[PDB]
Amino acid sequence: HWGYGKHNGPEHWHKDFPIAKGERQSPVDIDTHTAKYDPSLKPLSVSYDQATSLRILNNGHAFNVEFDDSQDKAVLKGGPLDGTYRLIQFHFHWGSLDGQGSEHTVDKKKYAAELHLVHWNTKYGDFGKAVQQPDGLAVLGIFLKVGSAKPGLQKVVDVLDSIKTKGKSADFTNFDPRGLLPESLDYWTYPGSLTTPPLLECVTWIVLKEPISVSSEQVLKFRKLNFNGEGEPEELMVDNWRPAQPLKNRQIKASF
Ligand SMILES: [Hg+2]
Ligand SMILES: [Hg+2]
Ligand SMILES: [Zn+2]
Repeated sequence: HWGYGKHNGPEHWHKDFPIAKGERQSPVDIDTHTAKYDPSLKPLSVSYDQATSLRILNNGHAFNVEFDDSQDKAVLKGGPLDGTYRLIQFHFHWGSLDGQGSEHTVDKKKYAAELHLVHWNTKYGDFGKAVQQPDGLAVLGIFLKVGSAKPGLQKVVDVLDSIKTKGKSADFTNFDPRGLLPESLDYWTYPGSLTTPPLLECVTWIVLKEPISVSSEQVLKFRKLNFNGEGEPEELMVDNWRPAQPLKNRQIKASF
């Protein structure tokens, strides 16, 4: 099935998911000189004090940290959004080398990794219903550069051993996502899509301007994961990123 190799890679996705060549595909290169300052855009409202993480699972293309979204416990509001979006899960995209790994680029610059905090619009009732709407999801994108260690990420780094291969999961309670936010909440926003099949065009992207730094050894542990299931030939989970797509008819707005 789809993956990130030379034979089932992003360049092949269109065959099984024609939307791959759609009008609002993600990710994109953020041209900073062309982005438009929009003064009508409100500050982002991140309310994660009551977040309930549940588990971590290796789904064969990334590792997701899943949260309880049966109530308005960890929500996103404000910015270019309308209403309340509940956090369902967070995951990352990383490279084989520190010079690549992010999906979005800034003036063509690529970061070592990119974090995506996935949220769904509560007037649609469930995640499944949300993906069929134009304003169904909100994804908060955070870049990672290699430098100093990020204290708040080590709990995630330490459990990776436990979910090495596809289909493994581990209890992952009391993880606070607040430890992954940069100091500033300045962002860029545009209408896009999921970056993995089914590539549904139901996402409002919010990409923070300020990256968080992680140590070389923290990113190293990400690179130890496997795309393959247990007892299969080992294939390192590396370069699970989709390259930039054409902006086409869209405008990228800046909150600053
Ligand atoms: Hg997958
Ligand atoms: Hg949609
Ligand atoms: Zn993602």
